[PDB]
Amino acid sequence: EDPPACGSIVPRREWRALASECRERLTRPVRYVVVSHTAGSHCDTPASCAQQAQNVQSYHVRNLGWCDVGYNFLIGEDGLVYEGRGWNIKGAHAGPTWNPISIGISFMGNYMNRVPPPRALRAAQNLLACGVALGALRSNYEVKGHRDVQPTLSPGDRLYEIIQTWSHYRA
Amino acid sequence: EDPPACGSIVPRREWRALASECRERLTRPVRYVVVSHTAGSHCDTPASCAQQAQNVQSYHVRNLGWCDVGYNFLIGEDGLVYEGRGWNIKGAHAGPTWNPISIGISFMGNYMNRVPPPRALRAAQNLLACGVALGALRSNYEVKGHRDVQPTLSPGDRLYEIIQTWSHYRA
Amino acid sequence: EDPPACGSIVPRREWRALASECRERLTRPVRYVVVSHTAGSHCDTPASCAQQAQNVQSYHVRNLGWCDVGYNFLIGEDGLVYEGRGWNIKGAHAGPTWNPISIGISFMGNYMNRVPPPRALRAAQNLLACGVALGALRSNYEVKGHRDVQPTLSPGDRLYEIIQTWSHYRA
Amino acid sequence: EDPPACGSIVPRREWRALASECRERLTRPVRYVVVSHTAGSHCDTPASCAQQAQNVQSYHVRNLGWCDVGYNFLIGEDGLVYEGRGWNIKGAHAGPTWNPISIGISFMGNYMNRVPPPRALRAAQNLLACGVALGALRSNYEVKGHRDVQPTLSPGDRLYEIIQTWSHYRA
Repeated sequence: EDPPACGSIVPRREWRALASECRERLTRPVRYVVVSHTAGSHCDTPASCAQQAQNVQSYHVRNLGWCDVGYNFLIGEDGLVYEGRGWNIKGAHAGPTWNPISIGISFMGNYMNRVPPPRALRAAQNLLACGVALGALRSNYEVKGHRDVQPTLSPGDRLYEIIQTWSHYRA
Repeated sequence: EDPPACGSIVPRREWRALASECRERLTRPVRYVVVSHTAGSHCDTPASCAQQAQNVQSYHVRNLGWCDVGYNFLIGEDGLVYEGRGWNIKGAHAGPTWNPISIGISFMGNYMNRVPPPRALRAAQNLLACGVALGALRSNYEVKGHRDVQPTLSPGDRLYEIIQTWSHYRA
Repeated sequence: EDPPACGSIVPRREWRALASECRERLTRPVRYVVVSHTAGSHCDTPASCAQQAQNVQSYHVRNLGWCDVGYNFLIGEDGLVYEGRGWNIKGAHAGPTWNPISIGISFMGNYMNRVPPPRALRAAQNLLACGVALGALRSNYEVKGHRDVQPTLSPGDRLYEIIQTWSHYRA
Repeated sequence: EDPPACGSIVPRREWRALASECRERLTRPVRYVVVSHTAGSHCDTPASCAQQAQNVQSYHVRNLGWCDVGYNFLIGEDGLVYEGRGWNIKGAHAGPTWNPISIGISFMGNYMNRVPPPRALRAAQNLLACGVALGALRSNYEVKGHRDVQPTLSPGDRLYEIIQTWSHYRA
């Protein structure tokens, strides 16, 4: 019955993604969101960012044999959100104790000592709002950094430092 | 926060806009939404699209002497929505009959023999969703094409073809 | 015509409030209002109510060592509103999830078996109308009982039946 | 190692706890213990209580949408201790400051003008004895009353006077 006003995702078909092989479903609503970086190249145009989208989905599939790209959603510095596993499918991104209960969104780039552009941040913040809108995320959603759920520098020092200032970031 | 789930709009601050000096308030709800095309050059990256937004505004302000870019919102092929006069300051896009009752959104470029990428069309359709969500737009909002309201060759044939598709398009 | 034309709040120095020490800021407009009750003694005179206000303030500041009384506004059965930490400061009234996105207004007294006098109710409704008139509260703001966001019998079975009857009540 | 036999707690599972979604952790050895009361109806048979324990959790997770019942343990007039969020997971019972450094045991009942039966008191002090032996509580933990750290009536008046008596109670 209910769409409260969503957000605009670049379909898999658009960034030319290999078909997903995953069947494991995330149980809806989800309470946690885990933010990370791909520690890969950055892209600032819709065109390069679709390339970036497929290179990451390919390390993940052709080299680690996962069923699809690890994250549920990706984020480009071009201000757009590329669709990964989406809101419904479980997705390898932060350890087995955390993959079944959270959504993983990953900024595409390495923000160890670089900050994402205001558009990247608006992209993500608005995505979560759409999530709450469809009811795929619960309004009590808690945003957690990846370093907060496992021994990794992700999502990078300078973007980590930033997500902490968000309304939903929890201890 | 543009209250609700306000679908990622690039702010005036960000595209380096000149201060609006517009004073007329839009009467709320804006039942009609008129689509047009600047009939100017187009842009596919956000960088090129900032500077394209600037161009449409200086022309409107320095040359025509208007209080600000005539459009409430400008859409780029970079798939982003650029803020102009916004949801409240009234626009200069369809003449006096329509200007005080409709919100006007323009696609950057001339769509006479060119189609806008689905990201542009997505960014537009999703911009109206944040419109309703805000109470800026009646949920039962009616989309008109420029031609429909004025003696004009815009949105451009191609873009006009498409908006007939839209569920909210009107006779 | 249209100015503030807000109701009439008894300011801090009028009831000898110790110096606020709070520095955290609510960002307006505010979307939510959480109705609480003090669960203490009630009062029906400007004199006794200004006394009550102070007790409640001290318990919260020396006993618990907080930076000021916890609520943003206190309603008295005398028919007046006692300025709590006001429209602009983040105040401790309903957990770390709501405190930053809501206004806490406590109805001095205990309302499990007791109804507040019309005065009280109007003092509270008035205060809210006023809050919108000032752009402190979002116009479509929502009212949620204290027990609707935290484990507590607050506001009192009887007051709770009352606020549920409001147009902004929405849980 | 030396058995530490204090365990005589009813598992989350003998009273049918819904699965918890909480994942934040207390650091052992925990220094503080906060005694609260549920302010709800009490129970005195292990059957009527397991119900009550489910009733409380239902409120916390289904209305307030919390990841699980907020207290770490619950005592009943039945003389039994109910596993809540247990010894290692951070509860939600006394606010942002206390939650991280304390355990919240809470008596199931309204002890405003009632005393809890001796068996409940025994079960509680025994429960604490447990914590120290397991190494979960510091050998010299400090008991604090719910109202001593937050604006409320808990642990109930007569029960508040009773704990003020204990040897680990502190200012």
